[PDB]
Amino acid sequence: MPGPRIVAFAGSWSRPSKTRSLVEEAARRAVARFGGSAHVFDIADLGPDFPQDGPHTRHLDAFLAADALIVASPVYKGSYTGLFKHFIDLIEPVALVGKPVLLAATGGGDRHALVIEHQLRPVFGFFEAHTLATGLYVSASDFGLASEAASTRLDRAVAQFAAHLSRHDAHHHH
Repeated sequence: MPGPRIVAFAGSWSRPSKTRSLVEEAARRAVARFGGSAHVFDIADLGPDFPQDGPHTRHLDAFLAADALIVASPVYKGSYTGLFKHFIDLIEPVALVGKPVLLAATGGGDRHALVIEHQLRPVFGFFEAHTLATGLYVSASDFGLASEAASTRLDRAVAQFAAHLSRHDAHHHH
C-alpha cells in the first residue's frame, strides 16, 4: 500500500465547469505527493435521480473504497446544490469514519464563504469523517485553471492528508 487511492466529486453537472478544474487540481497535489490513479468524476457521469446497474463504477463503489476524499460543490442558494446532496443522501450513515475529507466550494464572488463551516462540515461530521482543517472557498478568479492565493491554500490543504498517516500510514451497525 505505497500509494493512496483518491476520489474526487464535484456537484456541477456542466461539462466545462470551474468546479471540475478545482477537483482535478486537488489529487495532482496528493497523487504527486503520494497516490495513484485518482477517480475523478463529474456529476454528469452519475445516476442523478434515475441502486440499479447505472454508472456506479464512477459514483458509489469508488467513493466508499477511497483512502482520501475531496468534495466540492457550487454554492447555490447559500448552500450546496441539490444534486450534490442527493449523492450524499444515498450513503449509509456510518460508511465514512476515519476517512479524510477535503472541502471545497465555488461561488460567484468572495461572499458566501461560510458554506465550509455551516453547510459542508455538519454534513461530513454527520458521517464522523476526518474533516481537514482547511476547506477552501474560491471565487470566479481562475483561468489546471487557477489564480492567486487559492493555489497555495489548495497545496497546503492536501498536505494535511499525509499528516495523519506516518510510518507506513499507521444501537447502530453497518
